[PDB]
Amino acid sequence: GIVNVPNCNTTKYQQLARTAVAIYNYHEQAHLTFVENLNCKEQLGEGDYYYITLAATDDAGKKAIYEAKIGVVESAGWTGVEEFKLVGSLEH
Repeated sequence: GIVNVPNCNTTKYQQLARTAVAIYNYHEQAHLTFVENLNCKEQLGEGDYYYITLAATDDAGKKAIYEAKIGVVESAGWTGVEEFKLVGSLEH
């Protein structure tokens, strides 16, 4: 459901762009100044997130707990892992 945003220089999308610029400026120690938006597309309400704690054994047979955060956008068939962390050992 990606749709073209017809007017992209309203306060809502200017705010989004300025927030993105601020985040980039913080990470990259840059000094960008937002000017204006050129095009904008939006896809609303289609992002699903799953937080799964699972057990898994490794090549040596040792078992452990993992936490995974998974994003799914069904319309695009997209499934992506955003986090996959080892949490704790399940061996006595």
